[PDB]
Amino acid sequence: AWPKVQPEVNIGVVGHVDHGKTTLVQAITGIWTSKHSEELKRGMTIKLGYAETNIGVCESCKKPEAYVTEPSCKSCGSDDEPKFLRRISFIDAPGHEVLMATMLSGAALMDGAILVVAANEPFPQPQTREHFVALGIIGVKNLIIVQNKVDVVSKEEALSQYRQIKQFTKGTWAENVPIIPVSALHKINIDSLIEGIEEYIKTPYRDLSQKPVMLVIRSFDVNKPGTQFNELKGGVIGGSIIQGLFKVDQEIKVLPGLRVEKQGKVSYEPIFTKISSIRFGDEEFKEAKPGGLVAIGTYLDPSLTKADNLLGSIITLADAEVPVLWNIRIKYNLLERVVGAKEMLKVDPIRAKETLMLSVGSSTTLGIVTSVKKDEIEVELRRPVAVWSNNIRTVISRQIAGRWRMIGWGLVEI
Ligand SMILES: Nc1nc2c(ncn2[C@@H]2O[C@H](COP(=O)(O)OP(=O)(O)CP(=O)(O)O)[C@@H](O)[C@H]2O)c(=O)[nH]1
Repeated sequence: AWPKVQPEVNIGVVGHVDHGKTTLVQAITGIWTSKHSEELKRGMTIKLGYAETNIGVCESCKKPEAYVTEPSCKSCGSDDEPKFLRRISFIDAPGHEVLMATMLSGAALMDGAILVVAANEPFPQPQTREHFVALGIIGVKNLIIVQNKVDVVSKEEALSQYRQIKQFTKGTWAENVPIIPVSALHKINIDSLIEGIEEYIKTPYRDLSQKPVMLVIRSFDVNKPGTQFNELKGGVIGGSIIQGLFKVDQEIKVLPGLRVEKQGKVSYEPIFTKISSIRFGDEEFKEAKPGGLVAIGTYLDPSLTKADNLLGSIITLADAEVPVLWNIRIKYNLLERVVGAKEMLKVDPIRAKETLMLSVGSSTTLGIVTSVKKDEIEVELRRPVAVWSNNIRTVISRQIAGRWRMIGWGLVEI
């Protein structure tokens, strides 16, 4: 007997156009976004790739083949049941991680990361090296480099890459980074991969009783044409619990909440409505919590949720220490080189009265720095961020040419 629990952790998977994308998660999980997702999504447009999978490790068997994903501990000559472990969730970027459409949404979700790089591809790959950059900028705790396409080339050439990876990871934040040989469209050493996922990207440490905070990443009016008024419920909220515990029947609010349309000015009056329900993937749960992705039932006017309206917001408890600021101050230390198309450019330090792009967890606001110092500056954002911890991390971007590109990171000071 294996218990049905909500995901408990969250791992993102990125890399160049190097294969397999969704295929690797699929090689670990099953059916999900973004073409179907059942029984979850009844249609959609673009967005990210989400899939959670059970993970159990079999005691009777031998490492690493002892690692399983379902209760069928067959391939070890024993009828014994595994020891139920974790409920890992996987999220990936179908083409929005970096360089295009920066939201940081899923980026704040990373309890770890998998940098996949095809072995048939010369390392380091252009786009992949900038992927490794964001992993240090957004500071994803615990990552692993998975050599894909290992089946394409000899182990010996599979080591010509190993060199280059170790060579690329000389004196960086990741020296003990794992490099896992794995196969794409085929299932080779995937279980060993699991092992590492169970060692390097370990089950996180959290505090059961802290400030419940969820981060709206999408919202939609679930009622489709033909739902009669007598029978319908307020649109749900996407997002993910980052701290604390949420329950049904529990009163919460979203910040900054609803914008105010009056006079010649504009503000934001936070929206107060309760949690109708919880539901992780297929099943409908009872007490939302960190790890994995969730969707919350509500009493809002669906007009408010429809079309990912609230996304980039933040769900917090009915009443709490929830500073919403039209001006922020962040310590920092930016980079010196910006990579991308063609070759890396020379990026100057933050300029005064300049408009930068600030991504705070689930949000991405453009603000103007109203005073610069060495380790710190103040930014006049156009949309009120909803700070909550002196430790929160913001990603700064500057529009060099057409759009914005990551240039540094810093903590919000309050
Ligand atoms: N977790 C959870 N999600 C719910 C619940 N009720 C409705 N939903 C959400 O409603 C969605 C149903 O999809 P759909 O009604 O077609 O809206 P949509 O995904 O925006 C599709 P379209 O873009 O065509 O309008 C699911 O993805 C699910 O997240 C619930 O009680 N719990």
